[PDB]
Amino acid sequence: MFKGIVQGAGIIKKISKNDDTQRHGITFPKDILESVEKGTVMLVNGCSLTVVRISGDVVYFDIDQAINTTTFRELEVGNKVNLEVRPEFGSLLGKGALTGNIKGVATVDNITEEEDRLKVYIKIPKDLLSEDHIGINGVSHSIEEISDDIIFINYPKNLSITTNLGTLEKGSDVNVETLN
Ligand SMILES: Cc1nc2c(=O)[nH]c(=O)nc-2n(C[C@H](O)[C@H](O)[C@H](O)CO)c1C
Repeated sequence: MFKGIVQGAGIIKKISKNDDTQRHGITFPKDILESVEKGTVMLVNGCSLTVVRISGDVVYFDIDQAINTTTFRELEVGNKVNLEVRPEFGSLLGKGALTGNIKGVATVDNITEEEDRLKVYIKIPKDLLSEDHIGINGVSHSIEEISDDIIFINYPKNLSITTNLGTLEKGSDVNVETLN
């Protein structure tokens, strides 16, 4: 179990397209890089993945099992991914605890920045509640409202800074974890 609190951003450095599989090499920030090793299972954009290789600051993952239910297949070199390593000495399982099991891909309907808030409206596709949390790209937060097929999450603006939520646009695909 993870908290859905993103600890840093990685930047995709390389992608190997073999694609019912892809290998992503992601540049990690020093503090995260030094806590991981081959075999580390951690969350990348909310998705549980295993470190295959580390060379200097580039941490590699093979996306295979996850390839059909996540955004990785369509990511590009330079893109920013959310990173979270499991709690070191345990945690109290809330609430919005994440498993890293991504239920599927959804799409940003609308984004508005106003009043110290990042308001994010996500359209949930047919084949994929409002008192629950939801994980989006590994960010766990309470749902604000649901209207039709669209879920409204009202994030504090600081999450714009510390996660890739602040790069999202109308039409951006995201990894959704429902809980549960
Ligand atoms: C531990 C783990 N490692 C990987 C991995 O290295 N590569 C991969 O593609 N999938 C892994 N998985 C499974 C994914 O977390 C799971 O397939 C997705 O969350 C489903 O959307 C898991 C659970």
